[PDB]
Amino acid sequence: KIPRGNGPYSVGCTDLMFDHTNKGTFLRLYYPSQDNDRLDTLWIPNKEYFWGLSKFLGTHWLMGNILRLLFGSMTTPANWNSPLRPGEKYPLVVFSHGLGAFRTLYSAIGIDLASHGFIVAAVEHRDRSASATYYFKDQSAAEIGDKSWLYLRTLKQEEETHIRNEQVRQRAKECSQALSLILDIDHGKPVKNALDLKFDMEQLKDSIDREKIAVIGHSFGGATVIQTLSEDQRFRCGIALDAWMFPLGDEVYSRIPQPLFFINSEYFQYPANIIKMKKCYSPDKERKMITIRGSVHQNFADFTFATGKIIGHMLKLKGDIDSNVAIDLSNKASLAFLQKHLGLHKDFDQWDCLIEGDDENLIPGTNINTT
Ligand SMILES: Cc1ccccc1-c1cc(Nc2nc(CCCO)cs2)ccc1C
Ligand SMILES: [Cl-]
Repeated sequence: KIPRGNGPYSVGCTDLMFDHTNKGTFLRLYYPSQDNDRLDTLWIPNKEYFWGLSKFLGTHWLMGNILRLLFGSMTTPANWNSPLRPGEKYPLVVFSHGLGAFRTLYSAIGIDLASHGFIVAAVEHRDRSASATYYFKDQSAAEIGDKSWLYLRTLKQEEETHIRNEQVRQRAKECSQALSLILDIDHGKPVKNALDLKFDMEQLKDSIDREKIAVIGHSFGGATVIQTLSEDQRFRCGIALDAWMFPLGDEVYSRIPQPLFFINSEYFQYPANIIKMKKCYSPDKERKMITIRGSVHQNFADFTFATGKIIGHMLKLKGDIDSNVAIDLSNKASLAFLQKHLGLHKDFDQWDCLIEGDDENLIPGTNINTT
């Protein structure tokens, strides 16, 4: 089980694709919902995601079919296509997934944010960093639902620097484009979803607190946080969850005016990576860093909830820390940081001490020694 959110709001979920092409926006939306009696949301909704995941794990695409047999009916606790909870403007989070991931794999995070009164737009990237993604070749294809699938690209060592950077720059553009789509839907623009889903986008009219915008992301998505902030001042702060800093160009480091929070795992980080995070620091800028004790890179994504403790530890899906314990720390510290830098009038300042790494299961800053 992926945990239910800790906040007071029921959670709805839907998907949005606009336009239908490979240059359009594809996102999974988590939102405060009016109703709580809908079907739960299918976690990995298409066989081709399992094929993609199998390719990313270095197994045969038929191991994909075994993963599909085991996980293909798994849900996540969000009311599928539930009506939006009316009568309130909600702050917006744009969320960026890691390498080998896709839009649906960070629901523990998206559901928790939505339960505290956020709308969350978890983008699916078309940069070939997703395990799989899909789109439609043209209008005819979209209509009949003839999907074109795009699978993860494996790089030669010589391609690494250049292609990771083209990818992080495409990802930032995709974050900005997803922001503009939501803001236009808030500002009442008719949008025909390329997906035929029983969720009317007209509900999102006048629903966004249009200045309370953040960008959050894990791993490759954590670098996407930083690139997005440097290029799009509409994002007011960012939270990088175990950021993988390698994709970033030398230029970006001095170019991030917004508050930025690094939440790291204990076991993923390494000097080269930490050195890059410290390059984002400047005396005029707001920066925070915490490390979750006993945690691994996978503690921020949903696979940490998908198996039991023994298999979980073996597959490096789980750390020494309890997965619910770890995500609560990262989600609660994130809420307090967002309240502070978005100027929210909620009770998220009850977790201010977590921003400073003041908890038995937090390390202030980093455990990693650099020079
Ligand atoms: C547990 C599970 C359920 C359904 C499909 C696959 C798995 C699985 C997943 C991993 N790990 C992965 N990590 C990523 C990147 C995430 C973002 O960093 C993609 S697959 C390892 C082993 C298994 C069986
Ligand atoms: Cl790790």
